[PDB]
Amino acid sequence: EIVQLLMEHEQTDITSRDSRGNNILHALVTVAEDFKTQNDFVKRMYDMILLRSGNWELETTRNNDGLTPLQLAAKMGKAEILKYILSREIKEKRLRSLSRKFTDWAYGPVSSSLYDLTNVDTTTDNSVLEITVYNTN
Amino acid sequence: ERIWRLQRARTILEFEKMLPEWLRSRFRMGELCKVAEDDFRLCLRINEVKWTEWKTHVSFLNEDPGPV
Amino acid sequence: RLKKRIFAAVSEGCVEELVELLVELQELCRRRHDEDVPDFLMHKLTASDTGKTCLMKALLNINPNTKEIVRILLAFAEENDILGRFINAEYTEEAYEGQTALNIAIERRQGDIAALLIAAGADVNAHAKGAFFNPKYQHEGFYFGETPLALAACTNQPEIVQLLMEHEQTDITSRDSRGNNILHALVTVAEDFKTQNDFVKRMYDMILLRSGNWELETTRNNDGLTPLQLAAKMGKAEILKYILSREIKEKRLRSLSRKFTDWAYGPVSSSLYDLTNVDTTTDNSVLEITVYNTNIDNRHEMLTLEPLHTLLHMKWKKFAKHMFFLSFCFYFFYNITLTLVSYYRGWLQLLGRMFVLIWAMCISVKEGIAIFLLSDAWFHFVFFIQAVLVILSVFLYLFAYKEYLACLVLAMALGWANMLYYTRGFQSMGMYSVMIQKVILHDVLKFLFVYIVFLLGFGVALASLIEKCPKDNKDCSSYGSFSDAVLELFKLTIGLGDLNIQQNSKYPILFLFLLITYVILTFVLLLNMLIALMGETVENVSKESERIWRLQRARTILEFEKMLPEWLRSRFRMGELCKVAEDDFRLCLRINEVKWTEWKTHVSFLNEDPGPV
Repeated sequence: EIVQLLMEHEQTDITSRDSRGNNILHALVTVAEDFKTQNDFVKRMYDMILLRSGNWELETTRNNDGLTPLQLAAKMGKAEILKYILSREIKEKRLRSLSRKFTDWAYGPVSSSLYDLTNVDTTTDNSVLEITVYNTN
Repeated sequence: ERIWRLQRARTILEFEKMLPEWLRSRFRMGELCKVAEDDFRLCLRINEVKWTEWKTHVSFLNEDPGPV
Repeated sequence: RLKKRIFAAVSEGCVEELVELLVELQELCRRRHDEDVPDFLMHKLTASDTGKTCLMKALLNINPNTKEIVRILLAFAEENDILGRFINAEYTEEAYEGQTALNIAIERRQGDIAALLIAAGADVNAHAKGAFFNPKYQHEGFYFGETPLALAACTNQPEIVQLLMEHEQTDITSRDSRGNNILHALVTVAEDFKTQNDFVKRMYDMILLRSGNWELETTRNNDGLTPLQLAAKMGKAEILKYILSREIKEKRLRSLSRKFTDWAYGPVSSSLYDLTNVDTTTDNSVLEITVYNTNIDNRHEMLTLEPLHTLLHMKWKKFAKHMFFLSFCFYFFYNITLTLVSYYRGWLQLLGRMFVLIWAMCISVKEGIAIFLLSDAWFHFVFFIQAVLVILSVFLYLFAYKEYLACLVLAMALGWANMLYYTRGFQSMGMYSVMIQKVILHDVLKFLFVYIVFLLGFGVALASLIEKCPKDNKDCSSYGSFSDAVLELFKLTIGLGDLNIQQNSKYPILFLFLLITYVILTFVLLLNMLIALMGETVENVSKESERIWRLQRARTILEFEKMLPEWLRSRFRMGELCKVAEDDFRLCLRINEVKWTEWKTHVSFLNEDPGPV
């Protein structure tokens, strides 16, 4: 409720980067320990905050470490939040762009889902897959 | 298995790092798709069969449901 | 211009008013034409590229106001007398051929629109015969028997199935391009319980009770199979359990049942299963189909069904036990005569050689027929190798060759190893032998490959250290030849060798170090094969052993039944003839059951007097 109130207020800046560089979504990624511990509220607030701002700005920002929240949820061992991010089927036709999982055709039980590979494939530097594989921490 | 598949991923990415740019561009996985009007992006196609949840498919890109 | 406007207004459906004005503009355009008005109106209202109509586009793209849009489209078509030619149109595309608006509305769970279209003169027998609907690969399409009815049945839409069945024009016996009727399609679409939640069984029951006839289960597809045989060839177990066990309560539809209770006095009840196309009397029966295919990997769930299981037990109790023991005795005497010959190598020898040459030809012919007809068949290959070696040895014995004896014992030593085959009879020994087979296939070869490469790696090393010559004494030169060194290492892993510091080498310390490392690596390798064995066997060799053993037993039982002649089959023909319903006499199988949990009044029963007679 307070998040709705803070977001509704005009003076609020959702893109506010703190001293560490982390915006709100980075912070939620740092605070996403597990399911058995938290009962999975961080995922819902990620969805809420990102749908209240229909833009790619927040997931596009890089912290002072040089990482998007997608890359941070991989460098840090946050799996539920990453499963949410990499698999998104948004129903609202207005906010269809923010999705990363798309169903280009389904005739019945069959459905061909269409995932996205912008910063996941190894084309870009320090992608998600390199981050997952090349760390033992 | 959890260590084996992980070593395999490491080796696969190592060999992909060994290659030159043009063979990467040849073996570049994924297909370019128009997800939404004015957006063209790389994507990966995965076919799924689900019997438990029935619904009307409102959200979909291609009107003609088939491979092309 | 106009056409794109119509299709876009139908897809988006922002308002039916801008559709009404647009259709009025199209009426104004059409009023100019005197004749050929329907054809032009369709061509302007239909996409000629794919054969897609505005009604189909409106249906594909669902929105809350679609019912109104559809009504508007239908009333317009009725006004200009194109309704029948308008609804029943279909794609000219190669992949989407036959797809109509009705299949689309059924694909998207629209019950009211389907009723409106059927009432408006829609073709309910529209066959969607295309590459998408009749694919080669499962990921590229969706097969549902190529009809609206079967589509509604497979997608769990029972109200529409009732509507399609109630309509007079509908043909339930409609065979598609593949030959499959609706029940065949339901059999192809019955993956499992955990995946589907068991709706296909209910729709099978519904559709077969709505048509009180044997027609549907009697039809054969172009592959030459009834749905009963197809649910067995394909690995569909829930649907088959339903079919083979049917207790219908309705006295009118009693004939369609296959499970009958001829008497029950209380918890006791003698159920009476049916054996028309299940027993091996008819060609390609259910039981042959279940047993003689490896493609399924579900055959344990298939054969634990009741009539098949009891048939196999009865066929064992009657004749297959005796034939198995008999073949065991023949092979026993055969290999014992072979051993007497090999140990004592004229009259008894000649007679034994004659009997061996006689029986080996029989085994060779059986193995050749079995291989031509074709890890379950390894035994046949090994028997064939044995018979080949034996006949070669008996051939070479007449001539003055020396290598006959090498051909002899290598069969004999193999022959006893084949007696493991006949350990399949005993349950304990059968599971034991199948465990030997699975272990020698899975785990031991891993150990042996690593051990062999370690032998061939350390042996050349230890031999190279002995590059110094024997210097007038071969006994000083141990590990000299590569073969001798490998042999000493094979001694050493067991405990037979003689570990010792070498005197003929230049670096005895390195020799000893390599040899100790060899021992330790062999030890840890043994330890790890033991680990992986213990890890994989739990819940595998306890279950999969029996699941393979009973399956081999079913295969052998049916093999021996195939060996017999017609008259002994007619003698041992299991089952008793019974009158299930007035004018029906059929083979059946009697199974007595005792059930205490469910109490009820036994209304449905054949014999009034509840007792054996």
